[PDB]
Amino acid sequence: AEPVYPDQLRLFSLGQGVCGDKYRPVNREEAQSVKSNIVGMMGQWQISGLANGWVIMGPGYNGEIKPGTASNTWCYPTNPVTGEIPTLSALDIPDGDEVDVQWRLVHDSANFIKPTSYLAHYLGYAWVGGNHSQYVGEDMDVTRDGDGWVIRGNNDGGCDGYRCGDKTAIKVSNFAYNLDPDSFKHGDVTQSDRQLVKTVVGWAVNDSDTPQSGYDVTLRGDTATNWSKTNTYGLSEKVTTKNKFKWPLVGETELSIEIAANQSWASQNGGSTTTSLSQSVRPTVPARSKIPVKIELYKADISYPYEFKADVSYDLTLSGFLRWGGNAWYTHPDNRPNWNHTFVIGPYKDKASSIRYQWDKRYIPGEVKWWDWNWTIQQNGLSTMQNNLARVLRPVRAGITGDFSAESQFAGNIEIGAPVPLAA
Amino acid sequence: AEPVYPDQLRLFSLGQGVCGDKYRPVNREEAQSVKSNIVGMMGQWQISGLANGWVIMGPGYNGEIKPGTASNTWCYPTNPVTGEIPTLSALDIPDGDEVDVQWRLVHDSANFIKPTSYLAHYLGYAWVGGNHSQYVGEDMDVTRDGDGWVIRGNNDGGCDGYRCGDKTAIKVSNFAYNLDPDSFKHGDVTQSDRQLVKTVVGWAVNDSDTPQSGYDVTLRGDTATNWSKTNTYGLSEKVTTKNKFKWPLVGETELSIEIAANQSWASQNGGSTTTSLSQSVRPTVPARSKIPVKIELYKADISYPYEFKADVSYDLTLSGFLRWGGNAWYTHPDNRPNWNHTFVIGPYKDKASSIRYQWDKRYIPGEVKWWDWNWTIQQNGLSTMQNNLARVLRPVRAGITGDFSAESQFAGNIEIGAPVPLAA
Repeated sequence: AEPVYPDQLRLFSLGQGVCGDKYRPVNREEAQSVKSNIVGMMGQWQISGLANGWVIMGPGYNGEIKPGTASNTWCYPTNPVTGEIPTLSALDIPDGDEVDVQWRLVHDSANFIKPTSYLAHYLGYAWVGGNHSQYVGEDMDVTRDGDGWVIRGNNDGGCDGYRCGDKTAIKVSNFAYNLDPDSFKHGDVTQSDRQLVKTVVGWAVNDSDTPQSGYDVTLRGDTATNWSKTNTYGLSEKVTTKNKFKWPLVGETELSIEIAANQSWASQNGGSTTTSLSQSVRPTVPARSKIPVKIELYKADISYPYEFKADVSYDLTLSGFLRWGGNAWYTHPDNRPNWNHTFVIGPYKDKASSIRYQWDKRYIPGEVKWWDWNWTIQQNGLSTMQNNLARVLRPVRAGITGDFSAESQFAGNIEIGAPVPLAA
Repeated sequence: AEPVYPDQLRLFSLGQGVCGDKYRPVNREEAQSVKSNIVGMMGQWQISGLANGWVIMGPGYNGEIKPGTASNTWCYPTNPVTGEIPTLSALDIPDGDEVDVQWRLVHDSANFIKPTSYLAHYLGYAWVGGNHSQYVGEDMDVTRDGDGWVIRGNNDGGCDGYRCGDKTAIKVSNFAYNLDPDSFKHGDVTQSDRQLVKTVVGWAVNDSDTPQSGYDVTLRGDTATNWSKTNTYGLSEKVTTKNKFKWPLVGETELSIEIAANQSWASQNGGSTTTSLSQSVRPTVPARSKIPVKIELYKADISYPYEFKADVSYDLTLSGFLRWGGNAWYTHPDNRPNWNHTFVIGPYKDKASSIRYQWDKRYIPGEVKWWDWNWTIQQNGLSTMQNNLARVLRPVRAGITGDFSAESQFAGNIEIGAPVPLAA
């Protein structure tokens, strides 16, 4: 009923359905689901015990599952562990030009070069390392090629081994920069002093013999409030947001500012919104007198530095010849073929370029069309591959900074002046 | 980890990783990043010491970096200095016709001719100077050619040297004029006297036996306020602003005036906006009497001279033959080829025509596709090139003046007249 991950299966040679601690016999359906793996994990004429009086036979028997019994039995953890790839803390790159950010990314040995090199090594790529070292991911030269980057083992000096000198190459390209609204941060908030926006004056004249309250001067209508933004390092020209979001509330003044999706961050450097504030003055004027009235509207400015984080995605191409001894390609070629494969480090786009999709669906033999990650787990272990892929898929975020300003706080002043006799 | 600028590296011949004051040994990764420069800065079979027990070998060894040790060692400042091109104070040209502004720009020897001449000289152009002087950028003739300008060393009289008479030419063209809203300035502000815009009168008649307050006369609706602008010298026909901006607040009266981007400044010489002011009169009329009521609306005019600054950008083409001894083109040709290259003095447009981009990315050998600025630094020094490029890239701003007027201040008057008996 539940999915079965082949890496957790193990054969106990103890007797009829014995298994070990926290290990239970495997049933017929789970067997059939992972028959390819299980039969590849046993001898040609070997016969092993399943649950419910069933047995699975070796490749010589064509992997038949038949009712029977045997002295050994395949077993599965009663408390299986999830093999999901851990998500690590994001790697933060300081804001800068696009090329500078890429340069800082690809020259980080611990976080980029070594993880990708070890991934290529695990997948079966040959000569992932330079001649001046015997360890994977060492003595690697980084070069700028076109709009992308190439990391390749140094080939200077001599080398020993078959086709040594055909070093594996790791190519980075197709950089894209999203934007995370939730990553917003701001510096010191500066609020300017009240500034007089406009003023309207008037006179209320009463030449009658009784006081009059029948006056009304009203100032209303939409008042446009403008907001402005600046960009610092020029990477913003490539930054986009997949979903429209509102500018975050800073202080206690909400600005109805919308950032459009699928548009350059550097193109949206200003705008205006509407606020409706109305004021009115209705004086009571004594007989034979005039009263002056005034309505004033003031604005104020709020400004602060801003910093967002742009998620960085790219395309990682591994190019080189797969090792004869063992590689992770599902056909397991043994002719040392030249091979190129592109992964998309970032959001899912397709199954072939998605490490996470292939890793998660490794319990479905029919979905294994590119890489056999179960083979990698068997060769190197579950934890090792988990950590390596977590480092490879570690989120990378580039700073996006600037300055922001907006006319937000609005104030009013309504004045009824002293009466003046009409004799004037 | 951090970028390494080759101009700051220096070889100490002292012993095993000695270096000098505030100078540390260079590691393997930084070496590999700037290997081309470092290996070009050493002898064919020379061997120099890196950090962590590594050594870098000369061109004869093909620039190999291998674990080892040597009696000398490359070293890098522990407190590196930024080689960024300084930004100087803007050069202000008085407002005038386009041709006059260009004429004043290109005839400024100290600010335009000599800097560009020295830039061409540093890049390796030959004969940047006239025959009547032995110094660069002297005895240079300026001529109007089509819609652009040409500065070339005077070729009158005799000359000594190979291909003397093939003087280098500096061509200016492609002038563009932006506009900086923040550069706004205004002269003396003139406010006119209140002028009666409109008047509505009425009668409130009460033929009953009790006082009546049930009257209301209301004057409201949008009131169009017009603004006008004049242009003085005719350069405004070419002036445009990349971003829409609001007319600055002058005095304490905000005018909702928007200047459209990508449109001629001289085409936007007026407009109108809407302000909503409403007045009402609700008299209390005594029995058997009539009262006259009046509502008046007045406007006023605010006018002042205005001055903005238009940032001037242009295309600077250097044409001439590169010196055999040494030039800054990345291929370092030695056949004295005729060569033409255009820089864009102003906003970035492309890598090839951007001095700032090439200068900043000089630590990436793969981005060095046009000019080798590290070669210029080695030949002439960092400070010299910094100052020369700052003068070349010095911002230039042309005046844009005129007169501005707008109907801004609005006033009202509400009058309730004296009662008149109905016997009349």
